[PDB]
Amino acid sequence: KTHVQLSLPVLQVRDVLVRGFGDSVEEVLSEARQHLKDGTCGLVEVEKGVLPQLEQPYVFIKRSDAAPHGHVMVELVAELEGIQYGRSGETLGVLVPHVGEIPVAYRKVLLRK
Repeated sequence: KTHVQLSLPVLQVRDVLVRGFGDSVEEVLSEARQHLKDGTCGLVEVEKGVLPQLEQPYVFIKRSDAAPHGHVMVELVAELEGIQYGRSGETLGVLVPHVGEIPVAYRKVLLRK
């Protein structure tokens, strides 16, 4: 399928044990896609002071359309030293590995895969 319905656990930034997916734009987009497919991806909601607590390159989920079965359509945009790789809508949050942190909520997304 071109799109996959996912429910992403929303994590508090101070709980996150693994604070990024890797060391290049291409690696983090790769790893984020694999974790999204394997159900091992968390979402951190971006506010003042969140991003400096996480590791670059960042992977964002961004709204790609203006929501089938409650799932907001999103795509992946990566960021390194203030340059973004991809073009999309508003940020729903930053993706991180999920290694068993307790979530505060779930964000239903339809991921363009």
